[PDB]
Amino acid sequence: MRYPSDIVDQVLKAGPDKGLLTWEGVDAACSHCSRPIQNGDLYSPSSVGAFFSDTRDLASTSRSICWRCVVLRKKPMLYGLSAAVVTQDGIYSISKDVNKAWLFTTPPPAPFLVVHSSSTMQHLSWRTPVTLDNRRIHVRYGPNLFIVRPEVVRKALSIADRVNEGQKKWVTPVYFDRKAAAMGHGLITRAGAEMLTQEEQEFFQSVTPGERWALSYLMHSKRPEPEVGECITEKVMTSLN
RNA sequence: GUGAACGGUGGAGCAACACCUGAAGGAAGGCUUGAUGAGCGUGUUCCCCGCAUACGCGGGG
Ligand SMILES: [Zn+2]
Repeated sequence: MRYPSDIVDQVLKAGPDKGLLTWEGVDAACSHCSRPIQNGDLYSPSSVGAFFSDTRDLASTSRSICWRCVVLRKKPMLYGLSAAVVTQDGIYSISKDVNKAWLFTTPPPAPFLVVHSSSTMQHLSWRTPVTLDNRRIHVRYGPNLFIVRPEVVRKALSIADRVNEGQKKWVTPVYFDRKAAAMGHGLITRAGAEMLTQEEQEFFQSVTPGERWALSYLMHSKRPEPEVGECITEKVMTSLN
């Protein structure tokens, strides 16, 4: 519940691969997940391929992967956590917009860990911190480390439901990009320029990029009700074995 | 040791093909280069204006 690699044996039960070396000597942190490798725990020397391009998100330059993050670099872990929230009892999916509606509005009370892929297969699990508090959520989205406050998401959603109550067409006040890629991601629309007051506009610039990315999955004409995502920890474990 | 440090928006692509500014329409009706200025009458002291300042000068008809 402290390091992102803890879910290897806390969220989902797993063990070392038994071809891993035993650490002898002084303390050194794992290159992935920033977990200190003590004396006696199993570790692997660093054998990343040339296709690994996340050297900028490595926690340390010790060139040693802890066994939990050896499990975390496995391909079934890589496509199993392409969109997943890992609570203290299981791994659930956030692929649907109703699942992100559940995650960023009334979050689960566990100290979870949120990963989401901005591409096909990405190293997501180890390079994000564990969110200890529901109010402050660390979301990994591709090369982006995002922080989402569900209270600010609730305030923006209440603002949007106020300015779009009674109207026939649900027009968004501020445009949000799902990929977080367009220039106008966070830019105020003309309808939102005419239908929001000044302090609401400064609020919509003042939100964090993670809240913008979350609102991108929950600001559209059909509004997703918070529905808990389907539990996928059985699918990941079966794939892992 | 600025959640830092590192990171090319890139490569290629014909605005081009054909198209009559053209048809019709009177610069005319009337008007002396001919004159005009070229030569033809008065016969002796009479008014008025200035410079002067009256010794005289210029001058109107
Ligand atoms: Zn690790």
